[PDB]
Parts: sequence; structure tokens; C-alpha cells
Amino acid sequence: MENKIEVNNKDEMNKWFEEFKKGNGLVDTFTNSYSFCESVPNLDRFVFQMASATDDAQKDSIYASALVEATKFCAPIYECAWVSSTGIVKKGLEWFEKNAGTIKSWDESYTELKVEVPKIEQLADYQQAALKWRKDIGFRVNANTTALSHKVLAEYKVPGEIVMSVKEMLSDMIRRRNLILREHVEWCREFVKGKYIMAFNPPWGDINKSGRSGIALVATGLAKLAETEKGVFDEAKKTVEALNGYLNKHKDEVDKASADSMITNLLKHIAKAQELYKNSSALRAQGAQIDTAFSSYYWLYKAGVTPETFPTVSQFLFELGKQPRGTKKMKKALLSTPLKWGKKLYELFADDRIYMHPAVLTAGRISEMGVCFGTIPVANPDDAAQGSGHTKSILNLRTNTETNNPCAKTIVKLFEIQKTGFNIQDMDIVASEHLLHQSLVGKQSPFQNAYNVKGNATSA
Repeated sequence: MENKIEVNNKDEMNKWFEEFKKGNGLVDTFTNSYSFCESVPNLDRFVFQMASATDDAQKDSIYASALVEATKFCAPIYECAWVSSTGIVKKGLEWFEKNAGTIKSWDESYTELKVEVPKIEQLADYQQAALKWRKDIGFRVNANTTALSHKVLAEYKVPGEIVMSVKEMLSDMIRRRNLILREHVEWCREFVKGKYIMAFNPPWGDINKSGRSGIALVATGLAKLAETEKGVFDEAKKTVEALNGYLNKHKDEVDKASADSMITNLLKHIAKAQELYKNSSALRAQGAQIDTAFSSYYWLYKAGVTPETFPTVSQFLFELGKQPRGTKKMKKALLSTPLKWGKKLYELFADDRIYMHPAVLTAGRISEMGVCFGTIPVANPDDAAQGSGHTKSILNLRTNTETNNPCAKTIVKLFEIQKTGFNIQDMDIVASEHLLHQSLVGKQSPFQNAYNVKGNATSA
């Protein structure tokens, strides 16, 4: 035992899902994919618990229980099964041991990436290797399991009473949102200090020389503006005004047209460096997002799981799935099991803000693997009716305008919860906002890739 989900292709998937469905009784009532969701999870009790106000910041435990409640019966069975099916677990594991060159930049930088901020392209190769990944195995079987795609939601329809609460959430997301606004590079170091004279004969040549399109100067500052980080741009600035008054002082030893053109040139350059910096810091934010399937499978490959061995993992996350056990037990059990993969997975763990990188395992992020593999016990899928809640299952919750409001209500519920436990503007991350965040970009499913999606966090 023994992955029961012997499915290699869509047509098998379809067959398996039906065999499954009668045997167990699904109504896609409040879910986008058939759930065990019979009514809407109710978290009321948790509000009142939260007020209880222990000091052990748990709280954390309360929130985890709410979460559990939200997620327990609403897993996208069809999709979850496909992601755990035999066909997908082979191809999906085999892909890594075959696309090693494609991953290096974050792979060989896993140890360091465990503590240190990723390169701009550690991010971009991940995202790119994600899609390459999804495409090469045939991860495509549905719309819940496609890459998006098009555009962000411009409007979000919410039933009257949560309309407000949601927008409080929105304003917060906004602020949080808006906190964000090799040799030539060295030459730039010399220059930004305050040395102005540098500017009469740069190495690459002229001060207006471009690399492969843009002013080298700008490209340089931009780069140095993020290893040594206002700041630098303001230096460029002072040293430039310094230059001005130098040129004013020796006007008579200087060509007039050339000297003024020099100031606007560099001034124009420094404003482009700013822009560029900005653009990468947006690029960054963007490249932050985990691709649930891909990232989870990467850790599978990382811990040294094999198909043969996968049902043990699935089981384990399933088991993890009803427990309010904290990370402690979660660690104690992984360090304990005779399964070799167990110590490897733990070892992957990080703990020493965000910027982490979407490809770095952590204790919380176990939840990713949970959605992928722990909602249904591969060794015996009927135990799935017992209900095993993982965070992302929450996007199986309907958002249909008119009636069915589930998704936002649940998340809203969870936000209130978070709210009553702690100061809401003053925590570093806001779990519920991330969820609301993911609904707003239009994910209908945990198994979607949202990276190609255009548009913002603007409400309305």
C-alpha cells in the first residue's frame, strides 16, 4: 500500500473520480470541485476562544483550529487526486532528476537561500522552471489545474455584510502593498561617494554609453542600489550638484554646452536608475508567489521520496491533517520515523522577512505539501471522508456572485479571528490577507499558477 490512484491520463482520471464519487456522496454545493463540504464551515466558536487571551501567543493554536475547521471537508477531490495520482507522481518526480541544469541557480543555492535573499533571477528561473515543469508532465487536465493566464479581478462581489470588513482588509493589503516604493558598478561606487571628476572619463567610455539598450550608468546604479541600497540615488544626486558647482567655478576652463549637457545627462541617468530599481522591486514581489504543485514536488525530490514511497508521505500529511499538533510534534515525528525521507525533509527546513524564496521549505509551508498530497490518503482514498484540512483547500470555496459567498465569508471570518487575537496593522504577515489575496487574483483552485496574471490588488 500502495498508491491507489492508478491514473495515468485524463480519461482514467475521469473514470476514477466517478468510482470515487458514488462511493462517497459529493455535492459541489459550496465548492468549485466536488467536496465533502456539506455546509459552510462555521468558525464562530473561535472568535470567543480568541478573546480568552492566553499569552503563549496561541492564539496561534486557536487560529490553527479555525483553519482546520475552514479546510477540513472542502478539498478539491478530483484535482487533489490527479496531483497525487500515480501518473503525475512519476513524471513529476522524474522531471527533476532530468532538469538539473535548469534549476541550479536556486538549487545549488538552497543552503544559502535558506538564510539569504535570492537573486532577482533565482526567482525568475523558479517561475520559469515552474511552467516548464507543469507543461512537460501534462499537468494540464483542467482549468483548476492550468496556468493563468489573463487578468486580475476588477470587481469582487461580496454579500452585503462582509462588504466592509473586506475593505478594511483591502486597505491593509494596500499599505503592506505599498511598502516597496561588475566593474562599471564599482566605478559607480567611486562616483556616488562624492567623487565627481570620475565623470570625465569612465571605463566603458562615454557617460551616455548604453549596454544592450539602456544607459550603462543607470544599469550600474540600479545594481549597486540593491547590494548597498533613497540612499545611493540621493548620493549620485549630491555628487552631481557637487559637480555642478565645480563646473560653475571653472566655467572658464570648461566648454559650456558640454558641461550643462553633462549634468542633465547624468541627472537623466539617475532618474532612470530609480525607475529601474523600482521595476525590479515590483518584479520581486511578483516572483515571490509559490507554485504549490511544483514547489511541493521539488521538496519531494529533495527529501528523496520515490513513487513507491510517496503513499507514506501522503499518509503522513493526511494524518497531520486532523491534528492540532503544533510544529513540535510535526518535527518530533519527522525526526522519529523509520522512513528515510523523514530526516531529509526536516533538514530542508528554514529558521534563522518573506523574500525567503518560494522554493525553500519551512514548517508552515508544510501546508502546501498537505494540500497537494494530504487531503486524500493514497494508500486508501476513502479515509478522505474523515476530512483532512490544509490551508489552500480554502480556494475550493465558491465565490459565485448571487447566493454562495463562502470563500470570502470564511476568509473574513478568519480575518476577524486574527484581528481579535492581535493588533491587525502591526503583525508582519497576515495569513488571511494572503488568502483574500489569492482569491482576488482569481485562483479558483490551489492547483493554479497565477504568475502570468496581469493586474493589481486594487479593489472595487
